[PDB]
Amino acid sequence: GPYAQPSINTPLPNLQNGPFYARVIQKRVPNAYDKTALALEVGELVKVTKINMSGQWEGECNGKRGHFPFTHVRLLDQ
Repeated sequence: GPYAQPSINTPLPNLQNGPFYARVIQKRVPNAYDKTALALEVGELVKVTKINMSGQWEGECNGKRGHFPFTHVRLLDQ
């Protein structure tokens, strides 16, 4: 199965390997009180604990949580 195998496409949270990473090539530096926004910047990496269909997931970055779309991230599919 897709376990660290054919990429996350339209899947329920934690499927294959479970998480992935996504290199944020453009983000804002927000706080988790802002919705829940991931505090990270360009060139950083996140581990999106929350996986979904449309690419609008929740990231978790070494203790920061939040939710940011696929619009400006590069996924390190697992």
